[PDB]
Parts: sequence; C-alpha cells; structure tokens
Amino acid sequence: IRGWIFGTTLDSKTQSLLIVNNATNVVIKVCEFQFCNDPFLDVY
Ligand SMILES: *[C@@H]1O[C@H](CO)[C@@H](O)[C@H](O)[C@H]1NC(C)=O
Repeated sequence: IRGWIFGTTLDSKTQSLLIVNNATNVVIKVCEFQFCNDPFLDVY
C-alpha cells in the first residue's frame, strides 16, 4: 500500500492529487493526471 489517488473525475480537464511513497521520500503532486483504468506502480 504505497500511496493514494484523490480527485473528482480521476481524469484530465480537472485537477487531481497524487501521493506516491518512495523508499526515501513522499512526493505529493497535484496535476491534471490522465489516470489509467487499473493504476499501479511497477517495481523491478
Ligand atoms: C523517490 O523519489 C525521489 C525524488 O522524487 C528520488 O530521489 C528517489 O530516488 C525515489 N526513490 C526510488 C526508490 O527511486
């Protein structure tokens, strides 16, 4: 459980917030994300 996605439509044309949680630091980012259908991070 490595972060969250907040928004209103979870799409473009309106903004949304993204909390991702790396091994050293959290990066909160509030941009017009074109969110995918099944969002996941991808580690080696
Ligand atoms: C997480 O992000 C920071 C900066 O955004 C970066 O310095 C760090 O290396 C990243 N973590 C990993 C495991 O790559």
